[PDB]
Amino acid sequence: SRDYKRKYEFFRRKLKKQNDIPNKFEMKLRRATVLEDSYRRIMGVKRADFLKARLWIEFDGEKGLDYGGVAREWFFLISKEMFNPYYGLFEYSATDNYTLQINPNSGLCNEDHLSYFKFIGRVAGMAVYHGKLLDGFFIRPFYKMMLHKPITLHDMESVDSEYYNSLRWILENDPTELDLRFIIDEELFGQTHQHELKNGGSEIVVTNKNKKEYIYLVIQWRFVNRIQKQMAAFKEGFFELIPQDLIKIFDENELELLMCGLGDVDVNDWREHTKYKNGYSANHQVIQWFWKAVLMMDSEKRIRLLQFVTGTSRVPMNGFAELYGSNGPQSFTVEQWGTPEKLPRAHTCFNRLDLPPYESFEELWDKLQMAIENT
Ligand SMILES: CNCCCN1c2ccccc2CCc2ccc(Cl)cc21
Repeated sequence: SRDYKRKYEFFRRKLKKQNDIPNKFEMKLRRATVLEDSYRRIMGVKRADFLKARLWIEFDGEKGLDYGGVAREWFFLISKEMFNPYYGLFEYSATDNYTLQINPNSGLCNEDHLSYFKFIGRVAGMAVYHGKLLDGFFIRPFYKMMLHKPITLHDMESVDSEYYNSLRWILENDPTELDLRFIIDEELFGQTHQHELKNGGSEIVVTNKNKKEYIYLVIQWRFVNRIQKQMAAFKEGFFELIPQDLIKIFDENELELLMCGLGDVDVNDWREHTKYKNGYSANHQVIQWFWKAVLMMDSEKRIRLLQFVTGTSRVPMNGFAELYGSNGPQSFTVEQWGTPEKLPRAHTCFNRLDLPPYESFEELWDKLQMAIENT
């Protein structure tokens, strides 16, 4: 079979170029109104295929800028807007998570929400098509729905561990005596909302004969049932740019990396293939604090730290042992530089972090985090 890199090459090979299209897609936008201007342009095109031409984007009448750079900025800005839970289309999957899911009540907020989701799908599609990234991390069932993969009990673990553990107990033990019914109780606005999982659900006892169905219905309720039209609209837009059959060569981890550049960073592998300069070593107090910091950063923050030091967010295949710098093989590097007063600096050409010898973990935490959020 093919690993991720070979799959991606294969994928691009099949993604043929449109010839029956204008040679560029022109889009003039104002920053104060990027979302509305982008929506009007991208949903107004005569043919979705027009969006496959070279992006020719202009902000606030600013002429004389590299159209390649402007596009990348646009994908960033439009992501921030589209995925902002304030608009009510997406929401965080849990109070303690940073991953996004489709808001079941998206329609209450926005009568025209299906066209907004189709638009979001078109833009996601445009990112994949033009080799750019969306800035946003979705829950794993989002990616699976895109790929028409079944949502499973396991998917519930990454999103809600308490719930996952309860359904798993149900799967492994006879639940009959608990006298559970085919209903779901959701806590909202200081009240309990009960929903029947099937007709007459309240009077149907969960047992070993029907618990596989119970679990299926609970999972569909949590991730699918209430957001079918929304996701259908997103997929419609997405598939106007990327043939659905082509996207199927990827699994859900590969797809997420493809679209959003996010994934789980093996800090162990990162750690073992780091080099040290000018006094630093694996056992050095400051270094011990560095790895302590990295270990307690979110996957998002780990990625962005990697981005800061290397210049890119991509984690090399076969791990950090094969990381490249600017002039050949160059391991991730931490060098002692500067006094504790200044922030850490990055030499991207050498994948090198210049790290002052801070005198406290919390100071290191503060200084390192400050440096990253500028990138
Ligand atoms: C009240 N409805 C809000 C609609 C959200 N929306 C916005 C946001 C700001 C300004 C205009 C609009 C309408 C167009 C639009 C288009 C796409 C998306 Cl994703 C959200 C929105």
